[PDB]
Amino acid sequence: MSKIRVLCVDDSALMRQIMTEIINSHPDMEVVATAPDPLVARDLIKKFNPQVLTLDVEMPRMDGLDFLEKLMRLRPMPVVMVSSLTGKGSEITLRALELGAIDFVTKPQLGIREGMLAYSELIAEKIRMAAKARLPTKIIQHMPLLSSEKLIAIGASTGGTEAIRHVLQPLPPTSPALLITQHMPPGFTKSFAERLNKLCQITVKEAEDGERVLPGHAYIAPGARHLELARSGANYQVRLNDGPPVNRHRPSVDVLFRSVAQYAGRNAVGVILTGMGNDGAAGMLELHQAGAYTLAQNEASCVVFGMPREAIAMGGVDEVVDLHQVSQRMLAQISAGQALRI
Ligand code: NA
Ligand code: NA
Repeated sequence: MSKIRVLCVDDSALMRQIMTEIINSHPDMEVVATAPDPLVARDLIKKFNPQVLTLDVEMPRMDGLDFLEKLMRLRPMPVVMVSSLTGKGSEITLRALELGAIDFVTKPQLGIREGMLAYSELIAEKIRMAAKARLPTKIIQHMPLLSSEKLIAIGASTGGTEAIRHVLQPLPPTSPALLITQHMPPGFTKSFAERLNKLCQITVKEAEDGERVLPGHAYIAPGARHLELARSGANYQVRLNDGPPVNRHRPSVDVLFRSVAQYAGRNAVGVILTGMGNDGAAGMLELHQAGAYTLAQNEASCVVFGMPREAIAMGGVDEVVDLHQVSQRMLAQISAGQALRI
């Protein structure tokens, strides 16, 4: 088929040429135009009709988030953000994801050759995804507080920051603990957790090694460690694992799902959400085999139907569900395994 038409917006002249070199070197994509700011990009989008836009967050003289707001409103298209591994970049990137950008990449040190080739392969991966991606609050009432043995595990990748936000926002304070692994670099996961916390009735935080796993709390995996459930005596604990990535994933959804299958078993509900790849598929099968009920986000609501698809294909998914029914289905399911207290 034809090459993917990419438009790159970046304030740095060197980056605009770097992106040109990277993207054009791949045979299934090409840079049809570059632009240093949102104004020049506007007319180039109309002239060259790109399929994918890469957008650097830090543009000095203007405001790129309002460009992204207007773009997603009047001409929505796949947008991949390019961010710096900084706190200011993390806040702007998450806000970009709220406005409708589907994914983002962090710039490594491109002065080192291996950082340039890793960035190159990552940029090509996001562009191929973005060309096919689908582009995208009542509090649930009368939820009883269940046993602290009850737990929900959630995994996500591309589109997962918005999917997770839609699932957590209506959760009442009596919701069981949630362990959440979202593919994300270190640092970003802290700002991610902090923004979700301000939007949620439950407490959302980045998971800390050794802390007890409490009802009404969601624990976000840190960007540089595997998040696992562990059992310290009688009580659930967070365990952060600095072991190696598994198929280039740390935190890994598979690792989380397996640890939950092991230490929670039938007292858990597993949820696999939008994202590319197969992370979570094999762990969800262990969860299923341990007696946990498992849900997978359906294709019509996924930005990328990759991770739920692979989980389904592995045979460990009980139920496919639209994103906007996930909150109710997972609460109802985990509640059904809870005997009366009264
Ligand atoms: Na090319
Ligand atoms: Na909160």
